[PDB]
Amino acid sequence: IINGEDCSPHSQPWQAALVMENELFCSGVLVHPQWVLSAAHCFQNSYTIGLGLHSLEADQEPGSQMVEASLSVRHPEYNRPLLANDLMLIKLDESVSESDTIRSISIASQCPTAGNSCLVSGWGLLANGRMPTVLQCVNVSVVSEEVCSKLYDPLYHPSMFCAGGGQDQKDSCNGDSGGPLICNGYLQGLVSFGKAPCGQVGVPGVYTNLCKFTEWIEKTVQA
Repeated sequence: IINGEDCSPHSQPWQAALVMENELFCSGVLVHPQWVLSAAHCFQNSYTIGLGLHSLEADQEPGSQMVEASLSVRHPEYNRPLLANDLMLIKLDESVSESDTIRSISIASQCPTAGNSCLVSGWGLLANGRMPTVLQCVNVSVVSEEVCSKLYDPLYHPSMFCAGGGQDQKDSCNGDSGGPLICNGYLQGLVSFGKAPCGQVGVPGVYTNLCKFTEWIEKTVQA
């Protein structure tokens, strides 16, 4: 997260950490007591998932859980075309009992509105290139489809939308992939990709356009 701040602890109780070999490589979002939504490009054969975290040390985060998962359902058109449809569902090995620090979030049914202020959170790199010790939060504004489509031509696909890109250089960065973009209290997007370097004036980041996928998400969790 570029030019954000520490989240208030446990203010984003849907945030999931995806870790392997004791290192975070992606986030995800709890969307059901037994299901984490993440970017398909974060796919692994299995996952160690940290829920209820703030720092990444579960022993220092009372109420947190480290759980295992191995069933992934990538979207059936993930990466067709290149970078599109960047979402997958991870089935936890057991349901979590939700709490004030581990809680699912509802997915937006309405598509994003240009100009609206949203929140993105994650443990990815800071403006100084270092990794934060605790979950970071920053506000970014949704950008219009015409701006997104021209800036990311020819890879722009309706499975994508853009947010950020302001002179304030508030943006997502490496390591934030798969984490949430919250708009009006609903899960609107997942961090997907952006042009390098992070935090460029005039370059928004690309987010998975979850309003397009509610049927596939619901059918997958229900099946």
